[PDB]
Amino acid sequence: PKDYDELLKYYELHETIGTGGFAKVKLACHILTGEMVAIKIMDKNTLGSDLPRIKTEIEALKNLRHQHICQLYHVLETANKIFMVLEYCPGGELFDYIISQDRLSEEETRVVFRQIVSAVAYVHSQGYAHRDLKPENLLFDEYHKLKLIDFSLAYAAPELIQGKSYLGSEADVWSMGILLYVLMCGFLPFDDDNVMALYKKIMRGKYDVPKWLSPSSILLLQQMLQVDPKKRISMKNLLNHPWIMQDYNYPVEWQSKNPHLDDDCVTELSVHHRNNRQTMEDLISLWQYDHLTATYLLLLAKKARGKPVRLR
Ligand SMILES: CCNC(=O)C#Cc1ccc2c(c1)NC(=O)/C2=C(\Nc1ccc(CN(C)C)cc1)c1ccccc1
Repeated sequence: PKDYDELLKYYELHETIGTGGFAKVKLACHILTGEMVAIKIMDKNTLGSDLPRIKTEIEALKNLRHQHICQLYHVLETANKIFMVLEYCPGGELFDYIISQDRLSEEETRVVFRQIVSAVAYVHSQGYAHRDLKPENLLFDEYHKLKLIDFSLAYAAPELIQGKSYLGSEADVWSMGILLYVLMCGFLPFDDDNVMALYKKIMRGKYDVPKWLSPSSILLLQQMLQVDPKKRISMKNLLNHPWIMQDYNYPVEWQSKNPHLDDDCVTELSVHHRNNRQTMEDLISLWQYDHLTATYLLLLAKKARGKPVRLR
């Protein structure tokens, strides 16, 4: 209805995949590269008074450039809509994975968990928090690598639950502790059939420790699942934790391996736009999160996954 016209120059829309909170999520294809993307759609009239909060939050997400975070490619604002185009993760949720395998071994949990820690550390290093860590918000890519999305009650920290002020970073550590327990046990540490009983169990902080957990596992859970947020392990101490280090002998590399422009991607854009190299480089370097940014980031992802850097 005219809000979709600009978008439909660049993307072919596939199926809705998520009628989430404030935003519809559609699957789509970027025409020029033929790459699948996820498109978050919001209506500006129903955001109303929140429209500035969101526009500002969108600017924070532009800086989230990290191998274990789903990347933002394109922001398009029309008269009535905001469209956000995001990195597609075909592998589905970690939630699905844990159900299929029942529970992960300590060794496999460790591989999974270092990736989460990696991304969460990066987020906190930029002065942000995720605030909603759970297996539904962690996706696998085609190489079985984890990507964080969506910047529930079972994973929420005691202070958050009481409606007190809370530090995002501290709440993220509690939530990762619940994630850790779920990965290794195959079930929640705190569960109940009504909200009040659940809230109470979370506040009391007592949970069962299954007899298959290693002493090292038990200890790391005890450092993360501390009802008093002050008593919780710091990010610093988590990246170099003994359990984290087991079978690896180096700490979690959390800093972004993502950049300087990639010469193959620039070449292919210069060819397509019939430009000099230096002209394309200047234009890409504006980083407007327009169609050019989108195409560039999608070629950079074809490269990163070994594919050829080509436009149609
Ligand atoms: C900038 C920081 N990042 C963000 O804020 C973000 C994000 C975000 C959110 C969601 C997705 C994403 C990125 N990429 C994706 O591929 C997403 C979805 N993929 C997805 C859906 C269905 C199947 C199942 N198929 C078989 C239909 C697979 C895959 C997805 C959509 C809705 C719910 C769960 C996942």
